[PDB]
Amino acid sequence: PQITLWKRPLVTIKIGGQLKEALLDTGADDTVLEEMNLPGRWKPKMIGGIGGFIKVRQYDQILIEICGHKAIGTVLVGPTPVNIIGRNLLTQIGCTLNF
Amino acid sequence: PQITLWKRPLVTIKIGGQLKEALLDTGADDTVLEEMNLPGRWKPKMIGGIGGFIKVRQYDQILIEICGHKAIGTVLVGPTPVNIIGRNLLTQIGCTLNF
Ligand SMILES: CC[C@H](C)CN(C[C@@H](O)[C@H](Cc1ccccc1)NC(=O)O[C@H]1CO[C@H]2OCC[C@H]21)S(=O)(=O)c1ccc2ncsc2c1
Repeated sequence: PQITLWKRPLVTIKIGGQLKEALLDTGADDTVLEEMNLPGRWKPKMIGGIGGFIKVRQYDQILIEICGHKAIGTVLVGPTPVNIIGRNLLTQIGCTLNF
Repeated sequence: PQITLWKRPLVTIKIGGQLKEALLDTGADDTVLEEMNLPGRWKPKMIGGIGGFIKVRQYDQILIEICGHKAIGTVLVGPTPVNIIGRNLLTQIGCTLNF
């Protein structure tokens, strides 16, 4: 599909067996999800943006389904105010910017 | 153009007569640029990101050219980690997400 940017580009995703709303975010290197209790091993990480840094948990090889398009990669979990789909998964679903 | 996302979507912009590099950021409502001198009046404002809120200078109706496309709108100037072009100007140049 084609998503205009009049409004936040929020879409439904499926991760860890849950449905959630997330931003398709070309400004995010990595994918960052709101606090959730995923199983498996993780590594601590810190990621920075406007206002400073937050501490997140890095999970690897996590399956996410974005508007029916499957993707698998690194997902960061932490106290973000919004679920963010970053470029590491946007490339996997064939997402491009066009103007 | 069609921009893929295996690399950061960095582009050259012209603002206040000066060339700068900026990130096309579909996850940003607003356009926030690093500290710089801009002509015209401004008002203090606050904006929040992943790490908290910062103080910015708000310049309204600023001319800004993004890869040869003209936009005129609000530009926030402050301690952002990177120059970001948000949806308020991405819409003006006709940018959409496609997958
Ligand atoms: C340094 C480049 C930008 C700031 C990076 N950000 C993604 C950006 O889309 C962010 C994503 C975001 C969106 C909403 C709340 C918090 C973060 N939006 C944002 O900060 O926008 C601000 C400016 O417009 C306003 O509207 C939204 C907030 C304001 S981010 O969320 O901090 C982010 C995401 C993944 C990531 N991986 C490594 S670093 C890193 C940083």
